[PDB]
Amino acid sequence: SHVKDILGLINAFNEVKKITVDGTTPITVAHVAALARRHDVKVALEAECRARVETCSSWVQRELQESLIRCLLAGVFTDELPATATRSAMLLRLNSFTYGCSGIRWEVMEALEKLLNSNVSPKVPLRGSVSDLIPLAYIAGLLIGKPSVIARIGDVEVPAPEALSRVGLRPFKLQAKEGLALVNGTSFATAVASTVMYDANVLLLLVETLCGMFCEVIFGREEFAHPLIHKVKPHPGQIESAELLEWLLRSSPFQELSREYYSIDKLKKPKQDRYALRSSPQWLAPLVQTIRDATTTVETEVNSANDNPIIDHANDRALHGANFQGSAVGFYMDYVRIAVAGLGKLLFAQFTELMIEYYSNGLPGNLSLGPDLSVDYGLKGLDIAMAAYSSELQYLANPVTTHVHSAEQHNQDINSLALISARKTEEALDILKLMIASHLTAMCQAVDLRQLEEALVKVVENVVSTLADECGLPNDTKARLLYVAKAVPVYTYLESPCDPTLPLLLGLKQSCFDTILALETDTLVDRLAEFEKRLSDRLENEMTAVRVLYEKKTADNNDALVRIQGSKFLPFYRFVREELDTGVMSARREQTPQEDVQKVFDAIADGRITVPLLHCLQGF
Amino acid sequence: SHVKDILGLINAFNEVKKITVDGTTPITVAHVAALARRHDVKVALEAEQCRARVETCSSWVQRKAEDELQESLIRCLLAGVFTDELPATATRSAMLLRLNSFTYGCSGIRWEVMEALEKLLNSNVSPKVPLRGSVSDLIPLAYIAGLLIGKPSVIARIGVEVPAPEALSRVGLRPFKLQAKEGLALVNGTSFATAVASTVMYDANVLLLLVETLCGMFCEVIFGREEFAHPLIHKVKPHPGQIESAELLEWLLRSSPFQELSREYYSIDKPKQDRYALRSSPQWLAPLVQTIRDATTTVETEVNSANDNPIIDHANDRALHGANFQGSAVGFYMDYVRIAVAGLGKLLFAQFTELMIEYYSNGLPGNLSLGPDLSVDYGLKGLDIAMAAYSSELQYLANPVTTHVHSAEQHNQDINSLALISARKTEEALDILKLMIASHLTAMCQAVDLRQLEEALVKVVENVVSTLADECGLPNDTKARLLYVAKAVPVYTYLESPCDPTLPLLLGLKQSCFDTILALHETDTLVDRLAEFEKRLSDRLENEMTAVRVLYEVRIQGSKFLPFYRFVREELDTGVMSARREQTPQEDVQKVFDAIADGRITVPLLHCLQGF
Amino acid sequence: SHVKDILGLINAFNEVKKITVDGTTPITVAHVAALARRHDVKVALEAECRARVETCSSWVQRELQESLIRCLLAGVFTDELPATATRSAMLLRLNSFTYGCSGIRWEVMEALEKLLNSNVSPKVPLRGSVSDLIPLAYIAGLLIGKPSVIARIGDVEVPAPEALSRVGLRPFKLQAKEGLALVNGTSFATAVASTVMYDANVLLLLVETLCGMFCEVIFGREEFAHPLIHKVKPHPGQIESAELLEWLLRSSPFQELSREYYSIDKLKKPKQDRYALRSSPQWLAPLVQTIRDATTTVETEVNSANDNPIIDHANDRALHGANFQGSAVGFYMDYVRIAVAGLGKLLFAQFTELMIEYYSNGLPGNLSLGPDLSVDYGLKGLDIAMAAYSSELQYLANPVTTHVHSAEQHNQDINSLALISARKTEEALDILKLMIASHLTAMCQAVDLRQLEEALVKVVENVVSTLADECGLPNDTKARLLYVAKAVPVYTYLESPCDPTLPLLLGLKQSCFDTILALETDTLVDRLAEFEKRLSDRLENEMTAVRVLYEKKTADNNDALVRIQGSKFLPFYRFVREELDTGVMSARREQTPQEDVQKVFDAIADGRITVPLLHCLQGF
Repeated sequence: SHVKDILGLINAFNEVKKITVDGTTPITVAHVAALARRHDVKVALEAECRARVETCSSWVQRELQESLIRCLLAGVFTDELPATATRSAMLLRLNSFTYGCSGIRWEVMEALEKLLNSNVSPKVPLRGSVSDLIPLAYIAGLLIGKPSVIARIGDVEVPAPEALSRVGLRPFKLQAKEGLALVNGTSFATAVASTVMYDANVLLLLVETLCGMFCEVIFGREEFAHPLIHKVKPHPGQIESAELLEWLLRSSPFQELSREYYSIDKLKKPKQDRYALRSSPQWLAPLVQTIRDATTTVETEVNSANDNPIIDHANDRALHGANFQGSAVGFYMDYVRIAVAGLGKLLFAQFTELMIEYYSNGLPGNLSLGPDLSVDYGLKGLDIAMAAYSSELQYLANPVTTHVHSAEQHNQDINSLALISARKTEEALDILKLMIASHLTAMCQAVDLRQLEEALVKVVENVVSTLADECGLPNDTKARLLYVAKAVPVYTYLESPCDPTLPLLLGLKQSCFDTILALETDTLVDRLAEFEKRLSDRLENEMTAVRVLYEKKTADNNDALVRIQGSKFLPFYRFVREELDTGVMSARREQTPQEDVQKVFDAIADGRITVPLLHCLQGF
Repeated sequence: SHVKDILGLINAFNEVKKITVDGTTPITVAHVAALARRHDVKVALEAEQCRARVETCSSWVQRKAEDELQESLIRCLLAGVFTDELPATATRSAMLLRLNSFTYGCSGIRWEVMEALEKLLNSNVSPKVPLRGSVSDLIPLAYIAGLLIGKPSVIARIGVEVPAPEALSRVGLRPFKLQAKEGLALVNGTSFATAVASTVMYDANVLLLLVETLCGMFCEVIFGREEFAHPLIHKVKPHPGQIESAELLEWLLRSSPFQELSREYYSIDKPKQDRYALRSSPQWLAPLVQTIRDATTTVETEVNSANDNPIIDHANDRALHGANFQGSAVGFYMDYVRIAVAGLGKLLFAQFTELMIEYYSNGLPGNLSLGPDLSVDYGLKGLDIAMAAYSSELQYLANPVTTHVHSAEQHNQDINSLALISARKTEEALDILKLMIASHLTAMCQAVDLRQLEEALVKVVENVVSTLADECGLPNDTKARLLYVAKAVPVYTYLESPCDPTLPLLLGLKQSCFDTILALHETDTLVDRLAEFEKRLSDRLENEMTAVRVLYEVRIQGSKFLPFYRFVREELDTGVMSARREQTPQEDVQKVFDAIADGRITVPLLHCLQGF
Repeated sequence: SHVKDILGLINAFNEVKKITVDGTTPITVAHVAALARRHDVKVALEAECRARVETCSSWVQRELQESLIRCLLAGVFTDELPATATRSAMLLRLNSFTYGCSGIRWEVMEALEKLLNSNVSPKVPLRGSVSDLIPLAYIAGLLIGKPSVIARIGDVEVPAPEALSRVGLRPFKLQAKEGLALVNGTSFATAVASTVMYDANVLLLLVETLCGMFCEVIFGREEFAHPLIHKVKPHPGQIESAELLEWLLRSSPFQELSREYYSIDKLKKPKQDRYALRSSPQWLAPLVQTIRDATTTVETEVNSANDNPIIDHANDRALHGANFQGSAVGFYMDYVRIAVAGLGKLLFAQFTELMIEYYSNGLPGNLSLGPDLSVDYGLKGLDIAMAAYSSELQYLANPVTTHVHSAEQHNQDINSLALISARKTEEALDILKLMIASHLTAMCQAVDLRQLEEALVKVVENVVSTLADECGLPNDTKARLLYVAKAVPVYTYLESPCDPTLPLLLGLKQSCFDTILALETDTLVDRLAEFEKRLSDRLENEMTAVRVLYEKKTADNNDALVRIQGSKFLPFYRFVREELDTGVMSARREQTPQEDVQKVFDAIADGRITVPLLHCLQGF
């Protein structure tokens, strides 16, 4: 299962300490992401590929180089490629050299290892590559000590020769082929593509998992994930996503509550869920497969000699080809961007269902707690932003590779545009992170609303029950009124529970007429009138008390039951509420939606979200 | 190799007689394309393997029913408009795919309805279906359902067009009275998106292989360097599509007589490396090969699925509510294939462009114009213009459809695949790709003729120069100089007027005549003999060049691309394009296009690839 | 003419000191751009519209507000809308209020004037608007003193209530409608659209003008701009662009040189220019019209009551409509982005012709000076970047408005996405600036190469002429050899002028054989052999001397003629060479292409480019 593969990626990202660069051991996208984001991760170039590097180097030894670099130092600082992308590119260039096909000196390779481990990188302009001569020229420029090339060292910026000075290096004098060997690669496109693919895997898994949380809060039917449905339409991504969702929803206490819900007023409630949940495995299927396949493609590029000419020293020839052509990466970046847009549309559709009372099976509009809805518009602002996020995301998913210009005196009459496409896919993922942050925040709001819903219904039942006993109502009467208290969605009358025009009192009045018809008439009416009168003394205060207690909440014996404790999604709710310090959104909570969603976004952006994710998936 | 897989696909398309429909034997895109396109291919629905579960399922549904609704669903969905139609090929494919879905025994449909679909398929009866209305395929599948229930508004083709109940009469059927779940089962599938996607994928595989193969023919005519396909280059950047396309190209170009001429060309006096359109072809092809092969597996998975809802698990006495009608696997992969097809078109455009430009074609004339009189021969300029038009529309088509999901059907379908719309656009892209391939192949046959004429003409110039050098009593020094010029100067740069003193032959000869004067410095008689040489050259040279060209109007005989050249020239009855060939470019390219469209191109393709 | 209108925009941008905000005087995109970019520009709210504001305010006076703001403070800091865009939005919101339709208090309007003039603005998240509730909530948040809202003051960041403190204001307590009045506008989309349109006008005019410079350096035929061609196909933008180009090219000394060029070897040279020049007015036509029309549309929005409800106090009603809908701006932002892409394609095509010897009519490949081309690849890096720039630009020009989602509980089932589209058009313009910077830099390189070309041909002629006299060659002989010296493109043999295999000696040898044939034979040959021998003693040194002098260059009597001094494009060449301190690019010039293009880019980005532009167009 891809779920296991992604879990393995997250684990490698967390666990790696040294990246072995040796011409045989594959570098994965997790390794690339770790080097870029975790500064304690070091490069280990192993001399035991030095033999093949030096043979190729020697073979080639059998002004022109600096002129190539000068020509290519032609970008403009408008914006730059981040240091994370630049260090990634440095790693990938070094790796390309390990296969003994480039002819660069071992000493240059050692210098790259040193600069990487000392956190030295050139500042590189964002644009200029059709895929990565111009950006790679800035790395070549640092190595040869060009004064115009500025280098960061940690977070301190100096001219290139001073940067080499601080790590005990002196400017290289380039030998035959070395200039070309340094600039003639796919390092930048593939670097950005590597962290893109790492993020795509993590966020894909997060979205899949959160489909389960959506099911729990929306009162879905977990049947959509039944293995027979998917065995019979066996797209690998469809079988695997459904398999995860089936396990996530097995023995869920929210699914038990969902079953109870649909047994009440069965005829009046939807027989199937809407597509955003029911069709999630079918939808996820291509998206899973695209992201997994693109991960294999990008990693093949990471672990390639992307250079020209290719030296076959064993057979005494230089081979003229085009391993500098970033097309594998570029086409796959276009596909993944379309898949990310598809994940965004899934999230948007789910979020939309959640905000609308007609589609949320009992939840309040905008997930507004109220009770006073005139001064609580709940998550409306987040709902508007989700439309803005999806709209821009769908726009971004148009292809880049369809815009190939005939370039460089018509020499490059096909060119990959891989870096440009990878940059766009990264931008799409930024928006997907925003959409996931909002979706999870809304679902935690929904958890609270469902838990509160149950406690409020219990209060109404207790009030109806005890008042019926007090007023001396018949069994037939008590049975009917308690059914109304159980069946009427509490959020439809929470604003003013005793309002005779709102659904609770409307339901009670229907049942009161029905009990009169079914059955001392004059005394019955008097007792029903006293029931109604006492209901408006007691009910609202008791509903208020239970809600205030919930809002003000370590649980004790007075606190409302919290079904979340029995749910596999506990790690997510607890992470967002306890660890990030948030609470039910309402007019009484000072913090803005920005403040709450910002905390969730930050945790997704910096990888802290993987902790609750890994907790949730334990035992799968 | 994917190469062997595609060859397997072509062979299946050609050789299949009966499509077995049995619930276990996979139906491939070649099978779907063969049913659609070849009318001798019949459906064989096999009771022995699947009727038993079909029957148990439909009985289960009846049991639950016992413990007009269907017609009203069909009526509501007869909601298309004839503006344009889904073609009979797509509709018959849809009927096959719906029938196949039913074999898994999850649908609750009666076996007798399945027999009717087999009967209609084998008698060439299909409803007329509006093009548009599906978000993926209720509306278009309703027309199949409307035929089966004899809706008079549904028009049916037979082979002749009549209303549905009359169409049923002619195959000995009566209108069905739908049982519980049958109305839904008939309309609740991915059959039309997947049908169009199936022929799309068959065509994509064939056209991919054709493009890869023609990259080798391009190398031969453009004077490329075949080392770009060396296995070590691709071993060290091991994308499977890159390794496999290069493997084919190395084999195609090994022992090429054109590559021999190429090597000789770069030995006199010129680019050190080929431009990208050839040198970078394996790298370019890599993701395109991989996208088309992967999308073929996805489409075939859909063909062989129970795309329906609810899914009946009769064995455990329950109906499962899901969304197997969602065509997202197909829709997304149609978006990717369209981008890959645009990538194929861009490769062809780049190659064709190089071929038309004298600066980039290594000796060929601009527009591949034979002339000699270029003022009345613009050669293939019209085709060159069209290729830009083709690529431009193609790049536009490759924008995604799946990014345009609306919240549909009372917001119930808040995600939908749009797979049929996407398949239709990929089909349109492939139409354009066929046009581009036909033009490219036509141009390369022209280029073969021009290369073979070139070799013969250079020999005539050498023969003329040599013999006149003897006749005029020129020194050996002089003779060797003049002969080097006759070999070095690209003949197409002076063919228009060989003795024009401002064109490159005489310019080179005049240079050499001065060098010979300096080197040998009886001077007056030497000058007299050089003047007489120039005089006799303008009496004789053009005449003998004309004679050899008129005779023309060996090298390809040793090329792996012989089958293609012979197909286009001999079998399709064409010739080198010129002012003396009455047939328009349209007439020649139409023949090539027609052979691509109807699959006749696969014969020289398979010949070419024999023993690979 | 649109040329006059754009000149008027640039002049207003430069000249404005106070922006009158009074409900009658139009605010133009130049005023909006000036406020944003020039801090000495102040807002002047005139009390003599205060009467209508207060009447509307009073009419409305006949908790709910802060709850709206709280709900909308829902963006995430991922990136932000720049202070320039935020201050622009503040101006546009203030302007909307002046029409007396909003019901906001005059005091709130005074507060906005004060914050603008004191350089106070909230930090605003980039995304969230479908067009501008969420971003406008940050301005509303500053005004009401929300602690979570951070404000910049100059370049110093503090919480909102402290920001109000420093400008002598206290948090507002919002009255009826004021919350909605503040957030219910198109201010952000229209702000970004205003500076987009200002830049689009300036850069359009710059591109049109530079088509004339391209003609001069490429040896074009100015006939393409003849007024009859355009009178007969009378698209307004076509007539007006051709009219500019005709005037720019009238009495040009480069066009005189071009005429001489095509009189030599007439038969062998193209009879017409390629489309990048010849078709420029036809191409520019729609682009001109789109940018001008979109300027009118955006300015109408700037000068509108974009708010709801609209108060008709005169007739005692509040009118319910949708003036908050940014569709006019959004659709036009899509069109302008397509037009900007079209300008980019024009530049790319021109740049491509310039770099290729087969298309540049005598100029060297990559505009490489050499003479040693093995170590001078000239502008190749810039040529590659231009392909990268165009490719991304064409991708950006896909539409945003085609991605309308049904938003906000399906209430906003159509929405403009105007801010998103405007942001994309701004990004497209960033790339257009990069492409213009490169194009102008290449054309200055080309100016130098043409001036040098003329001086080198003069040297060859002088050497041939005097050596012919020295060696005692016949008139027939001297006449022929001087024709060769005049006709052979010097850049085809500059690498090694006496190389017998290169075009100069090839031409001389052809003519020597021709003179022998046309005409003491043995003495003639001896003199021709001595000519050739002396040519290889003298020629290269004299060509070198003239070139070195040019490179090392206030002109004196030894210096080569500089035709640029007589050209209307002098202001551009002089700006780039003298004012920005650059020179002919070559292996002997230390500065990288980055360094040279960076200077030009900076001048375009900050508006300094308008000075040479206005000089060039003086008298049109």
